[PDB]
Amino acid sequence: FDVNLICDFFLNTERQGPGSPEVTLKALSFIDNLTNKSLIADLGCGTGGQTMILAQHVPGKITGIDFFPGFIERFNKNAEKLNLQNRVKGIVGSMDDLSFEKDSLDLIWSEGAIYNIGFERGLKEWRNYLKPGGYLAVSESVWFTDQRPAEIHDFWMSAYTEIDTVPNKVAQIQKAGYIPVATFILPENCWIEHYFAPQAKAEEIFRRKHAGSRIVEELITSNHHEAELYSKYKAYYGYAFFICKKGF
Ligand SMILES: CC/C(C)=C\Cc1cccc(O)c1O
Repeated sequence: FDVNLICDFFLNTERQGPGSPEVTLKALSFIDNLTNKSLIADLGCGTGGQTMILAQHVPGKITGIDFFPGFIERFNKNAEKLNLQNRVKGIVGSMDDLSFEKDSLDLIWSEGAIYNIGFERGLKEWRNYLKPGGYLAVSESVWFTDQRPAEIHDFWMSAYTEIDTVPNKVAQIQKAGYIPVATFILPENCWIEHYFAPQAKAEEIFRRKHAGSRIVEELITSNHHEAELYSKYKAYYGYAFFICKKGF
């Protein structure tokens, strides 16, 4: 239950990281090679929230993959409420131990999840599953400037060491063999209105239900710390969307 308790929390939240419906569609506005015969993959799909948004604005089949059964379960449940389970199926797997036929995907999606496998690594390894001239759309943590207060910098150095500046993320994408077709930083309501805000609302009902659990206490204490650091340093970092096209 140590792991499930955390998954259980996010099932009562909008998303697990910065993002919003408008941003997912804006990122999508840059993919122009989709058709009924397209094969799309959402890696680290989570509860599939942004997956349903795609499946409603683009033709083709979508396969969500995520490490936690609990998320994949809700993912399919929701997929069924929208009568989409026919072209949108959830599956439990790992971003590194994938089994996609080489050069079979037209689009690889992944919002706030590539940090698990690593930015550069994802680029390198995921490129193999994309058809030549395919699209990889990911949102990642970025530095807005080359200089940051010690506090916010050390914080990221303790969580995600690969957080870099946009120039460097873009450089890597090209080095990996893609063309940086579209890159943009997420707006702030992607952190407040659609993430931290709805998160807080749940923190209350949730904490009482599992009163005493140190796991849930640690979590809530982290959330507030994160939301706090963002209001105090939101001018030094954020989330950016990278739409990369396979080259060669
Ligand atoms: C499960 C604990 C860990 C693997 C994930 C925590 C985490 C790390 C980096 C960025 C994220 O937004 C995020 O929620």
